[PDB]
Amino acid sequence: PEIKIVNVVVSTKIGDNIDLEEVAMILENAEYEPEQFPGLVCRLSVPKVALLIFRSGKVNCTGAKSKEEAEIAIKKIIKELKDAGIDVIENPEIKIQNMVATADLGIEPNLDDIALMVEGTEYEPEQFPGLVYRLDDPKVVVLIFGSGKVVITGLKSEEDAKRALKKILDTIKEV
Amino acid sequence: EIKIVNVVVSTKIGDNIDLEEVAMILENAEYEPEQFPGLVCRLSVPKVALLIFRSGKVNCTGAKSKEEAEIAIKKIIKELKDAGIDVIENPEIKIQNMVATADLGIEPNLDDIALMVEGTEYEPEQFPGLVYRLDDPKVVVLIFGSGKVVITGLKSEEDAKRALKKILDTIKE
Amino acid sequence: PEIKIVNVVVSTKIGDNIDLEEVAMILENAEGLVCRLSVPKVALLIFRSGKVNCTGAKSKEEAEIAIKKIIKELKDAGIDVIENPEIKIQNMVATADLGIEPNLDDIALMVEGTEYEPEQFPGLVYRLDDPKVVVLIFGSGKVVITGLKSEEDAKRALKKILDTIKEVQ
Amino acid sequence: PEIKIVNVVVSTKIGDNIDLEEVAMILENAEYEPEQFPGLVCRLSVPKVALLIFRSGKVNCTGAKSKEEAEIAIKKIIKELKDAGIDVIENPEIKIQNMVATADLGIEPNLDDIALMVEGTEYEPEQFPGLVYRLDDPKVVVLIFGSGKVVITGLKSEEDAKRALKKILDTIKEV
Repeated sequence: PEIKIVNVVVSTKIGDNIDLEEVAMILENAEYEPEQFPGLVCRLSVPKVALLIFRSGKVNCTGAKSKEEAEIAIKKIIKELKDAGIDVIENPEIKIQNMVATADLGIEPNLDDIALMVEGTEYEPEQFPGLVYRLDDPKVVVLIFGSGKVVITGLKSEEDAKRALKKILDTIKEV
Repeated sequence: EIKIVNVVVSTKIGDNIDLEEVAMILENAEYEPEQFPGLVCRLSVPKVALLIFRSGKVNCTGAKSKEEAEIAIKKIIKELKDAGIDVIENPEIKIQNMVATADLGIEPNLDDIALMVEGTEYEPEQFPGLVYRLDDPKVVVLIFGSGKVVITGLKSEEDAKRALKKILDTIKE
Repeated sequence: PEIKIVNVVVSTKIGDNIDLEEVAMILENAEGLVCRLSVPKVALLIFRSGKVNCTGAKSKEEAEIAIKKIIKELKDAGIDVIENPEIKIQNMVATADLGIEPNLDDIALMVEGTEYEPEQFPGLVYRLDDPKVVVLIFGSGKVVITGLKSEEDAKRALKKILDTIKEVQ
Repeated sequence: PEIKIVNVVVSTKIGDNIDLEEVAMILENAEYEPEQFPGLVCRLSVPKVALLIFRSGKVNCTGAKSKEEAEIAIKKIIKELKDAGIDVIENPEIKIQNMVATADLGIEPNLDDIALMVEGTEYEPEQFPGLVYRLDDPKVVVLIFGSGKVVITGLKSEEDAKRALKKILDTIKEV
C-alpha cells in the first residue's frame, strides 16, 4: 500500500557542441551512425543504464532505478570525456522527465468490475495485460493487474506518486 | 488500418429506477445496495455487461461496437418496460471509451523509442510494451515488441486515426 | 513571473535544389532569396538547398502560416514543394520581469559568467549553460532571454536567474 | 578594426580559512553580513575596483582595466591583511575569468539583414539595443550595434578577443 520508485528517466546537458565521432571513440558500447540517426547511444554496464548523447551536449538517460543512480551513470561518462580532454559541464543539472512507481493493493481486484464501474478505464485481456487508468491530477497513467500490483507511469515526483496512489485507492474502495 | 475491438458506452434509460425490481426481472443481475448503489447485469452472449443506477444512468462494457451495445441495451430495456418499469424506449447511446488496434508492420525497438521520444515510458520488467500518453487527441497508446499498437481513451474512430498518424510521424521524426 | 515570447526564429525545408532566380518571379518581394510578408509581418530567407529561415514571427504558429502561404504560391507555379513541412524553432526572445529592480554592480561581482559595462551597453549580460541561453538583465528588473529553443527552456532559465539573483539581494 | 580591453574579471586565492570579521575590521568600504551572504565585499575608489572575499580564501575582482591593474589592487589589500596579522599568501596567481573587449566595425551594419542571414543571432530593438550573437569558438557573447561598435564578452584572453574579432568581421563581410 506504499509507493516504490522502480525507474526514472532523466535529461541533462554535459557540454556544448560535442564531437560525437570523438565521443564514440572514448566511450564503451557507443553506437554512433550519423547517416542513420543524429544521436550517440551509450549503454553502460555499471550502472545498468542507456544514454543518448546529442551534438548539442543534451543527454537522455533511461534504465536507472533512481535519480541518484542516473547521476552516477552521467558523472561516470562526464569523467571519461573530461579525462579525454572534452570540455564538460562537471556538475550538470539532472532533471527528472519520468518516474515509474509500483504498489501492491494488498487484494486481488476484479478488473471487469473496475472497468465497468470506474470511468476513464479500459481493459481488454486479449490485447494487453491489466487495466489502464488515466489520471488528470497528477497527470499519470495507471496500470492495475489481477495480482493487485499497480504501476504508475508519467510521474514527475515521489510526492505525485503518493497523491496518485491515494486517488487510485479511494476510487477502488467503492468497488 | 484501425480496428475497434471494444467500446464503452453510456445512456440514460429513465429516472426513478427500482433496482430491487430490476434485479427480479433480469437474469444474472448483481445487486447489493449496501456495498455499491448500482446493479450489474452480465450477458454471456454477447459477453456484455451493464451497470444500472437508480438515477437511470447506464454504463455498458464488453461490446465490440456501439451497435452491438445498443442491441444489448434495447433488449434489457424491453424486459424492464414489459415488466412495468417506466423506461425510455430508444435512449441515445454515447461512446465513452474504445480499445482500437493497429499493426506497425515492423517489430519496433522500444528501447530506442523510450530513449528518443519524450513522453514515453518503457519498463519491460513492469509491463510489456511502451506507454505513450497524448493530449491532441487525448489518448493512451501502448506499443508492443511485435508491432501491435493499442489505442485507448478514444471517443471516436476518427480520433484513432489522428492518434495513429501522430504516432507514426513521431517515430519517424 | 510569467514569460512572454516576443519573437521566434524558425527553420524548415520546402524541397530540394530550388532555382532561386525563378522564385523571385513568383513571389512579390524577393531581394539566398529574401521575401517579406505583410500578414503576418515576417521575413523569409530561402536557399537553393531548400532551407528556409524565418524571422519576425511572434510564435511558431504565426511562422507556420507565413511559410505555408508562400509554399502554396510556389506549388501552383509548378515548383515541387513539401506541403506540411516540419518547422523547427531555432531561437526565441522571451521577456519577463524579476519583480525587483536589481543592483547590477552587485550581480556582476557576486555572480559568475556575468558582465556589466554601462558605458558600452545598457544592462547586464548573463550566460547560462543549461539551458544554453544569453540573458540581458536591466535595472528596471526587465529581463530578455535569447538563444531559446522552447518555452519550457525559458521557464527553466528564469527560475535559475531568479534563484541566483535572490542569493544576491 | 582593433580590440581594446575595457575591463577584466579575475579570481585568485589569498589564503585558506580567512577570518572575514577581522578583514571587515580593517578594510575601509567593506560590506559583510554573514547571516545574509557568506562573502565580504570591498569596493575600492582608486582605482574603481571591487573585491569579493570568501572564508575559503577565494577572491573575485571586478572593475579593473587589466589583469595587472587587478593584481596591484589585490596585493594592496593583501598587504593590509598581512599587516593586520591575518594569514595570507603574498604571491597569488591572478587568473582571468572574464573580459569585455570593444572594437569598431568601420561600417554601420544593417542589423535586420544580419538577424535574418546569420544563424545564432537575435535582434529585438524594442526590447534591447544591438544584435546578440553567440560564438562557440572562442566561447563568447557578441553584441553588435547600429553604430558599428562591437562588444565581446565571456573572454578568457586578449588572443581570444582577436580571434573573435576576425570571425565577427568575416561574418559581417558575407552580409
